[PDB]
Amino acid sequence: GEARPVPEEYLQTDPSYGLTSDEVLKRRKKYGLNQMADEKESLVVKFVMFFVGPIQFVMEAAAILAAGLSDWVDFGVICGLLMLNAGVGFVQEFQAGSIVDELKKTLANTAVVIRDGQLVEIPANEVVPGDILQLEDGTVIPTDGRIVTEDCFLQIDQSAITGESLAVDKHYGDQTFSSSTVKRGEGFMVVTATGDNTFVGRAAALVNKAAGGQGHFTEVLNGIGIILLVLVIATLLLVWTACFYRTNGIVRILRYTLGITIIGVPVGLPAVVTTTMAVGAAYLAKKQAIVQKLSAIESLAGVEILCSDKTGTLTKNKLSLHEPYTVEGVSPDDLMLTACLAASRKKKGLDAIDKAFLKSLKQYPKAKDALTKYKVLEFHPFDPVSKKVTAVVESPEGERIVCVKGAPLFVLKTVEEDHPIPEDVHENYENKVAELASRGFRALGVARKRGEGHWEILGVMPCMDPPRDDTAQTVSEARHLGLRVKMLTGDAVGIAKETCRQLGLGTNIYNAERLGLGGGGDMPGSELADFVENADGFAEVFPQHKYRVVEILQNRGYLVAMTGDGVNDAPSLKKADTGIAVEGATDAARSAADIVFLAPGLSAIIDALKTSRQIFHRMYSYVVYRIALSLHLEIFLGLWIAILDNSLDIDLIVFIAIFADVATLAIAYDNAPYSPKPVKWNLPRLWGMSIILGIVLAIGSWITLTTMFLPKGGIIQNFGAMNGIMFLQISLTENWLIFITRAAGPFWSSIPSWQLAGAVFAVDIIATMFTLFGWWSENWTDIVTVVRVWIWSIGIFCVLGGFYYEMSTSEAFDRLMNGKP
Amino acid sequence: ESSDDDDIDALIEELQSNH
Repeated sequence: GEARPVPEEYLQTDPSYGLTSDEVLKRRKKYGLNQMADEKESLVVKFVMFFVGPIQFVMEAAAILAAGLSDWVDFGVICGLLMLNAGVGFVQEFQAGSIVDELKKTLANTAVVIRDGQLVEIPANEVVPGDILQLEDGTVIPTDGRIVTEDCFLQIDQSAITGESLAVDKHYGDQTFSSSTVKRGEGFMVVTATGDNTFVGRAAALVNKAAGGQGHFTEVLNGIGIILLVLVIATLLLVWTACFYRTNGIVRILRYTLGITIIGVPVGLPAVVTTTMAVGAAYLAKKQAIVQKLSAIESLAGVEILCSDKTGTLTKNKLSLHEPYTVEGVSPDDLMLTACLAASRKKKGLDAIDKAFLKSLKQYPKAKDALTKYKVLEFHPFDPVSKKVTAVVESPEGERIVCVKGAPLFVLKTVEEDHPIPEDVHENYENKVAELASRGFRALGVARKRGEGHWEILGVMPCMDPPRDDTAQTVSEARHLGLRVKMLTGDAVGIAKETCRQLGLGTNIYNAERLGLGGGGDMPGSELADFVENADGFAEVFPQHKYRVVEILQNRGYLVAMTGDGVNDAPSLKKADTGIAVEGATDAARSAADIVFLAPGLSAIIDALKTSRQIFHRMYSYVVYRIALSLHLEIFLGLWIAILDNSLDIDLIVFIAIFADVATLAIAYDNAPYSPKPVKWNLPRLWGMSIILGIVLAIGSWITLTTMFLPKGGIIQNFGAMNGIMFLQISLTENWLIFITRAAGPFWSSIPSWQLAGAVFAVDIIATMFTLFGWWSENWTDIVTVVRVWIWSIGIFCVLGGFYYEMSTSEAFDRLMNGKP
Repeated sequence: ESSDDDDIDALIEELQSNH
């Protein structure tokens, strides 16, 4: 993070001669190339990484167990499931990264340097510290440096770094940054850093540092998987105690252990969750939002703070004019016209100010129509000393008119030096200039003169970063969704405050450096966290301060999304639970942002929020379903093995797992309603609901089983096989539990989608054929027995519906499970 | 000199096309 400072001994390069080729070679050897390390991981390593997870290790162990026990169907199914999961995830993330590699545009970099006393164009990678680089109009600065031309005035656009869409004026001795564009002026700069040492270089270093960090979704999933593994180990301990106490054979013990491990560990949990997230990602891409990391979709569901860059994300990147102040008797059309005649008329080489004036002319038809009729005679461009552009023009009536556009105070002084202004006009002028400066507007005073007449001052033209047309409707819609919008920016406190006031945001914008985000503030940690939490934004924010604010907000338990465009933001994009790169973001920021917007503006964050909440609803429904599944079958089979030393046939257990997984894969397309409030994993409530549902299912299955021990068959009528019947009843109730967990209230309230209903019905049909034809069962079963099983399963399903309704709507149950009273 | 480099009205229309 600390830039290795190039000693000043190496920077005293004579500008008239530059560096020598031998010196170039030495410095290249000592400091390497001017190219950041572009480490991007490997595809095979990533495909392998998909298998590296807590649940995936337990399934690898289970597959090894199946291979050892010669149950090749078990091993083959487990490996097929694992490869399907990894393939789905890898394919989705490859599709996502293809877009990132697609919108890449930055290339054709060539720096013009003084070497051996001659100007030579070299590739941007060959520049070395101490070099003398030529800065021209439009030159993209490749390396950080310090200007060395004494009588030099540069205007350099640093929006890519500090967010400022406004060309910073740079003089002799001022620092320049890589990737900044020289909007005006000519000069020479001595290089001071290269590669990773550059400001952009250090930003990319922080990006590649945070790129190895895990996401909140993954930690929640890992916790669920670890608790399920703990429950499985408890059930295996019970089973093994029971089996030992019967002097049971090792082979029988290992077969039961394989059966319990296959079911109690959620094989398809990562797969179905990733598939739901991938379908949601495709929906977003249709909504013009491209998700890089699927986990970010979950994070964007529970995100409660959206930290947005001011410039390029919340605002536009054009120095747009606002309502002009006019002196009495001066029409706004007249002031627009006069400001325009004091502008360059050449299509090439237009300044930002003149460009904004010309663009605002659309709203002033009289000025537009009058501009063409005036013939420009002489034009004196922006002189930094007098700080005013001047234009001597000839009117269609033959009158010569001098127009001036400069600083409000300089133009006021120019007018005063010719004739005295009324005091009232002077005070109103200065008061409005002060208001505009406080509001952060870059005011531009305007004046004219007709023939030999006196100077007429016309007024002031504000010039600020305009809010994007679709931002207020997207900063109010986000707030309607329980989301708190906080601005972060490098612009001055005043400019950020005015932009917030114009966006409707809060005005409590604090200078980030002064509040201590840099670590130098005496404020205690908890007080700093509270200030960060309640502050309405931060101004003069360096990349490290963005990272610090995001880190503090995350440490307070908030899921934080963040938006930005420059590499400077990228550390906060990757650090935030949901890094959002807006249109026009740099390749580094895009590679750091978890979601990349492909259309201009910040309008696609509300559809992203809704779709993320729908995805979370589907994922939560599936997770509750599967935890209930695991607890149900763990309890049932563990007690069955402990009590009667017998368990459901291993093939039927494998098929139960396959059926549950494949039926749930269709949850990804379910029409889950969106939550109105930001949604979090209420894990204690989730686990309580799943435990109760599992106990109810276990009781139902145990009643069904114990009906078959009677000498007449009980549930069996005429004839039937116990293993097949238990398989059928288990499959039916387990499948139908999904219709229960997916509903926000009574299970009939949300009509099931046709994809999920058809999948569940098909699995029920296939289980029914399995039982009827006795596949991997002792014997066929009578059809009336199957009908009885179906009726019993329907009853258990209604019981589960009552239980889930009561538990879900119960605040008291939630309090009880969460420890509260 | 770059003198015959004009017709800004075209530029006027071109610039605010984002409307």
